[PDB]
Amino acid sequence: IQRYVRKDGKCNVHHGNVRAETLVFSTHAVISMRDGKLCLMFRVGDLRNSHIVEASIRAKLIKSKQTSEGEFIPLNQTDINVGYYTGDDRLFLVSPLIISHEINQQSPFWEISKAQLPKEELEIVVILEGMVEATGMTCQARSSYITSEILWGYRFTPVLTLEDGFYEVDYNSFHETYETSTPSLSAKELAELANR
Amino acid sequence: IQRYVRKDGKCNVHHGNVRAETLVFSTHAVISMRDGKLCLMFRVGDLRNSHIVEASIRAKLIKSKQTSEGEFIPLNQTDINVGYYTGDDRLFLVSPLIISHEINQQSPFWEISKAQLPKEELEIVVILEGMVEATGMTCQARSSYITSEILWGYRFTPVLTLEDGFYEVDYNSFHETYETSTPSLSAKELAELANR
Amino acid sequence: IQRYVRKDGKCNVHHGNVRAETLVFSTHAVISMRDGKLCLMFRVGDLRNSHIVEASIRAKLIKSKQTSEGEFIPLNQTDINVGYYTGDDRLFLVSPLIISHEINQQSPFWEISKAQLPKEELEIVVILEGMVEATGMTCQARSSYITSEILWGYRFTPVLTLEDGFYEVDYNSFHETYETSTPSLSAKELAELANR
Amino acid sequence: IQRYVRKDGKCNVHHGNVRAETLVFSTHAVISMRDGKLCLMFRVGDLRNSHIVEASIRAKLIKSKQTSEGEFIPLNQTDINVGYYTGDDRLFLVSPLIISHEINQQSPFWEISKAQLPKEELEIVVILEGMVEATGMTCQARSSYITSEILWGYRFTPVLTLEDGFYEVDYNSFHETYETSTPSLSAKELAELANR
Ligand SMILES: [Ba+2]
Repeated sequence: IQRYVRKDGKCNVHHGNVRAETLVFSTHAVISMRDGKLCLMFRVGDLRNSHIVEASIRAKLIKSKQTSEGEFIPLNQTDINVGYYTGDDRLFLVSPLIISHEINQQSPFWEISKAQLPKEELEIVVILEGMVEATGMTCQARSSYITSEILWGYRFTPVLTLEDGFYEVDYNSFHETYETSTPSLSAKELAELANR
Repeated sequence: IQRYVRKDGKCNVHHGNVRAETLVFSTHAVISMRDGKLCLMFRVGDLRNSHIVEASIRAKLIKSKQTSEGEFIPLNQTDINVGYYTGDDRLFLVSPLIISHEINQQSPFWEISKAQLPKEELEIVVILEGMVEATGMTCQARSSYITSEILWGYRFTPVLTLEDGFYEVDYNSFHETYETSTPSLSAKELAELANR
Repeated sequence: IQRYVRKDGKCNVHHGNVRAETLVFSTHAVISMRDGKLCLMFRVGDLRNSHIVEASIRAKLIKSKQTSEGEFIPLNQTDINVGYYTGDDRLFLVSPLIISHEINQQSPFWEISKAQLPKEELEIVVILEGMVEATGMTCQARSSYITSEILWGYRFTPVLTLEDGFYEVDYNSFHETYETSTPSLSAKELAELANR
Repeated sequence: IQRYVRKDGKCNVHHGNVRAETLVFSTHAVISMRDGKLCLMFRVGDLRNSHIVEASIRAKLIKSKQTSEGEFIPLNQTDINVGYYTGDDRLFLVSPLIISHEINQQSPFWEISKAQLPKEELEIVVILEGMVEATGMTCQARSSYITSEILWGYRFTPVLTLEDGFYEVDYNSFHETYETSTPSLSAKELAELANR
């Protein structure tokens, strides 16, 4: 077994790195099953020449809404769960990671099917926050996924390969995704159906 | 659909901004229903020429009290829930936001009606904390709402409009509020009544 | 009603302050009832000439212990709950505050009576952490309470008084405490007794 | 009773310290019972000549996996619970500490027995994060434990001794461990067995 991180803390990625260049999120996001739960996932990249300490990820849902009392909220924000409750939003970014938001009863996508999706008017803001080790300072990097940019029933291509006691990232594959069998029911719908 | 945040992370607000000037909270706060829950809301502004990273909001209730054992606490503090449990207190401040505190059993306003309000001796301290991107440093901004400054049964006027592929903020409307039909019972009272 | 914090964020404490000097905890800590719950409380002071942003408080229990399997832990640490779950450990330090730890089933003092106390071999480490506004940097301040320094059945004297539209702190009273009727049973004991 | 931390905040460790040198984790990690729960523990050292403020610890499990739907995740990460929920991951590092992760239903080691262990292909990444008081800046220190480096049924040797009103650390013992009677069943197995 070849290690990912060595005893002294130095990682075994990007052979001959030196741990501005900017961080990248995948251009699209995907939705598909993982151990029987429907998930939304987007890929967040790393920085080729330094770690990001106290790194964390969050997401906001931007969607205008009307409260049952007629109050209309343009571009309302609501937090999307991507690990906050278990500290899985506290990232160890040393290679591109697939962030996953399980679509459960408390997710805003709970009632959105595949057909329902391209009709909805919404945007997901993805915000990475950490301290650039080398730089000393607090960075923030943002990106955005609009409806048309969320691909139902796809999955992210892997980019990680072990080569000669070092792990290397084929950054070409970063944004690439492939298709997989995926039900077109809504999370909610899937849940009711399984519940009988 | 015109985006709020572009793929590269640059927002589409305040056409031709350059992302000291000071942040502003609304002068008053309002109380009114949102999807059948009574809420207290105050508006928190943004900074016209920079983001605030790791931005977060909290509120303290200042009200002198007497413990059942006679211990009198002058200006006692207790935390007001404004998203802490779900990370909705972690703000993405790129335009004035309405912060909302749902008045539930664990809120201090649970037993305060409309008539009861102007009688109570209390103050809400609102504290924004984040890192000014441009400046590098940790800022804090504070404000305060006393009883007379909490308007029962009102709502905040919207200030957000889409113009020419950019969203613009009519800062005149920032502090302005309007009236809406709102029961004058206390949260607690409303709850009991609905519970039968 | 005279405000504690003004609309522009400036507080109304310490008339003519300018918002190194060091922060002070009370020399002793006290234990006594608050709304029918037994509490341990110590007082944490403020800094006369600046705020402390992102201020937070925590406490550690240092007590050597033996695991049921004979493993002996010298000076074992375990966290004492002082608001962590509700964000009441996130302080708004603009005048000396009484920090309170409710002694419940999950507290380490759950089974410690008044008589039992002076026999136990333990220490409470109190750690304040925040960013000194003026200084720019992250401070930490520590103190410690050993058994003999925890006064059962006392309460903290108030130090806060309103004078001429400003609130002033009689720093003489800071460490002073007085006595109050307080049962000498353990929290656990009190609980069982009330439970019948 | 000789104190660990003095009233003024100065600790009573490392007689004549001055509160780069690098922090050290133990070379191995151990698994063994503590009050009837099976735990995984590794030791994290302190820094001989300065405190680490806002110090915190986290751990990641790196293990490649296949989702029930065939999606294969190379070097998947998942957070290991080491105090996050109760703030026991917020460390008071003034002498080497044994960090403990209780192996419960939500731990990834729930179904891993002693025999099962050396077969599994996994790695634990341990990440300390804090602010070096003297330095002003945010540090991160990392280490790693692979299967062969996790010793089933051992415990950490104590290194802490009281000498002349000061506590001293025999840094020789730091990495040393000894054996203890320890069941070779999996946590899960132990649980089922006790549940009847
Ligand atoms: Ba920080």
